[PDB]
Amino acid sequence: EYPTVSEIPVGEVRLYQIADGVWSHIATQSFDGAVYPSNGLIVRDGDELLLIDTAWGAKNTAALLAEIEKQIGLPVTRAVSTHFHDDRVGGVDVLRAAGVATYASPSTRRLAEVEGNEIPTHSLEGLSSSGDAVRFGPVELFYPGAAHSTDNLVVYVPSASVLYGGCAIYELSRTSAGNVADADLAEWPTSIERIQQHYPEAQFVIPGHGLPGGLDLLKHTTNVVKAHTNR
Ligand SMILES: O=C(O)c1nccn1C1CCC1
Ligand SMILES: [Zn+2]
Ligand SMILES: [Zn+2]
Ligand SMILES: [Zn+2]
Repeated sequence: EYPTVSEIPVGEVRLYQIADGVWSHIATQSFDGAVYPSNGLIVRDGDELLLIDTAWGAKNTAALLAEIEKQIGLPVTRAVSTHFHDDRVGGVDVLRAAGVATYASPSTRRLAEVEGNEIPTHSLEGLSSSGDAVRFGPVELFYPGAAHSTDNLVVYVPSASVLYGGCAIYELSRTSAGNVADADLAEWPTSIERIQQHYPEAQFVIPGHGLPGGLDLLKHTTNVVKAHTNR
């Protein structure tokens, strides 16, 4: 089964193989008095690995690299952070020191610098307008518009029909909004509609935090965001 928040100690990282050459990575972090799970993605790219998002902190991200070496044994050569918050760029310095080329959109890099978060080194061009898509090796990167943050990207793995929604997509067990301080609530449903229209074939949808599902996670997130909008 998919590992849940209460069975991962803070500091440990679990890997979940979704398909040949596609994994999620799952870590936990304590925030504001609670413990949260957090997901990212690993995609095999020939003899190398592409990493999507850190494991939420330098300590977790070091453990992430250790678990990848243990369970996969291929080198992580590039990493993409899907927005500027610490569950996505926290650990970029660890990755850079290990020889990983770290990437984010110019928007994410700008917002990380303002916030004082770690800044991925390389820039992802071609993603500044809502609906923009670019290929990045074995994945497609998609900017759906502002949602959880103004810079959030989603990631699609065509070989496996895996859609990583990042923090713009909520797991089912989350029925209230949570951290929307940086969100565009007015645009978030429209941005989710763009995801649906661009990846209607997705079979395996991974939220930023918690259990994967199908495309029903998009409807779920829209429902939850609209309820927050109305209260
Ligand atoms: O909503 C998120 O994407 C997130 N990431 C880290 C922490 N959070 C919030 C705060 C309650 C869940
Ligand atoms: Zn965030
Ligand atoms: Zn998050
Ligand atoms: Zn729901």
